Amino acid sequence: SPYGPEARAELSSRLTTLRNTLAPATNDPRYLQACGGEKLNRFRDIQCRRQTAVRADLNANYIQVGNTRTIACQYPLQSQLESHFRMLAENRTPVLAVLASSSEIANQRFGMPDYFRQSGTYGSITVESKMTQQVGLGDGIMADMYTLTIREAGQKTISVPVVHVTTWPDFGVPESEVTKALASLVDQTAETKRNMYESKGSSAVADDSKLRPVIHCRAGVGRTAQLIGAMCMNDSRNSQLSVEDMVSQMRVQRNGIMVQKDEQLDVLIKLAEGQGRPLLNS
Repeated sequence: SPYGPEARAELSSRLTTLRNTLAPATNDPRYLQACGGEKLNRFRDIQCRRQTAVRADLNANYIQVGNTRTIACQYPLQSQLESHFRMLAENRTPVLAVLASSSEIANQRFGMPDYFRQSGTYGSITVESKMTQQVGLGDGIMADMYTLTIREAGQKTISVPVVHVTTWPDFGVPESEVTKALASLVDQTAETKRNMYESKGSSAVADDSKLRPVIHCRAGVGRTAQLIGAMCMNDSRNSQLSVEDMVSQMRVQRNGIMVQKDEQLDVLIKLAEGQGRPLLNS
């Protein structure tokens, strides 16, 4: 009953009503708008909340679900790489979680540049990528990890840990287990780099806008929201936080598309069932 079809139906009903309310109007004052015709959104109907946008250059949003603070964004366009790299550096990014598969990134048709697996120069910014470890997430799913070194003249050189899931598991208990393992890997990697900034007295630890893990799949609303929800349940502070809560917070702070597919909500429902966590608010 607490995780049966009736509870699922009421949860879906509330999340659907919220998506309709968050549906972007033409030149919606709630959502970021492109300038001069420059392509801001990788997808037309997947836009960026203006209250929580990290930069006017990017489709990226500050998101805090419960006590978990992250940044959810789309895979940066080619014209956004310099501003994207500037976001990661100014953020002191403790971990960059790339959820696009190696097969999708390599496909030129999708326009997802390979910006974290190779050296390059983008504007006045120079990037160097070095591959570190490989962490198995279970079910044959491997996570390639990289140390991303961002350099800009006059700017502090920033290293950003990267967790890249090369392939995605099939629906079911493989996906919820892999998502559970990925959330632990992203939390651990972030906690190590954040502690490093803390041992050096970095003022970024006192800024709520900085030191936030950055997560993106392709549009930043599917696997990204699935991972962000798995991470707030992994956080000990977020107890009794319902699935209605975290999906509502993810959608009010980015767009009503967060958790786009039933399969992705299904993963959250199953993880919450594993914790005895409520789905609905009383």
